[PDB]
Amino acid sequence: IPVVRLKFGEVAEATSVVVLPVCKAEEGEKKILEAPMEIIAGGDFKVVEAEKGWKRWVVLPSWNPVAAIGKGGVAVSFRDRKVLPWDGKEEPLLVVADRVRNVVEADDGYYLVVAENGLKLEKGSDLKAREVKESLGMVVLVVRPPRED
Amino acid sequence: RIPVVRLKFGEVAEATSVVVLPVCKAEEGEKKILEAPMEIIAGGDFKVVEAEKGWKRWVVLPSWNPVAAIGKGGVAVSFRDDRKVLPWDGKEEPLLVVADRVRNVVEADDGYYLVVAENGLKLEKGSDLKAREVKESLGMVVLVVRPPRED
Repeated sequence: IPVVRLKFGEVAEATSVVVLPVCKAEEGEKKILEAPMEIIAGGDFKVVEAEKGWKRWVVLPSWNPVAAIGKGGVAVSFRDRKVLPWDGKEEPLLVVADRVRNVVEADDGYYLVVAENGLKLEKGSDLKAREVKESLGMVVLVVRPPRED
Repeated sequence: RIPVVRLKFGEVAEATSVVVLPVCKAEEGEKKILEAPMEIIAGGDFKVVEAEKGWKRWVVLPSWNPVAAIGKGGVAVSFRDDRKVLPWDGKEEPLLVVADRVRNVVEADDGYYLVVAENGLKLEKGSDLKAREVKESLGMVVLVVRPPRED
């Protein structure tokens, strides 16, 4: 379950890049259910065509787990909420999920579900004990902000 | 003056910086171009595009100088392949024209601009548009993208 840093052009096995619709985690499950499901690149310039309009979009490198999704991919934004105001703030995060694989099946796996306010990730095994069989989608990759020195 | 670039196969996957633009098919006329989102500047740590109205058709280009410079108002307009008179010479290439909708007011004499055509849309020269007293256009042409060929 890869936690990678945003850098472009260094997945030297990739011919393309990947375009995803984005949701705010704070905005809840409706938006995630509504984001376009099919994003189809075609033509000489790989013009991408969703089947439905959407306002938020993101480009990511064709990382192995990102490119495997195809149908149902979405990117979800998480922001931070520290007790001590002088503590180093935890980086914002971009969680890539697979809505087609919404079915809880891997005990190791991690799934996106509704939180008291917003969304949260939860381990497969924890969801089974909680009697949940349907999540909003399998977490396939996490993106941390670009970094250097 | 106007940069005309050929995209190489694999060039956007090899780029270290990238821009997303909303696409309009030229044949679909000006209603579509006016509808395209304007606020397409990529923000946050992840360069998430957060537009003002939803849009289904997008394209990723390497962040070339003139494309990055546009900011708000950028759009890429597809022109499909026209049939040549002699069919065995193949189709004439598809084309992406990248326009600056913020700079629609006709100002450059050697600049080029997107105006309404009978068949869809045309590029017209700034000097020419000034002579006909056309003050506004659909957008200043900033860049032309030729598709990747074999040879």
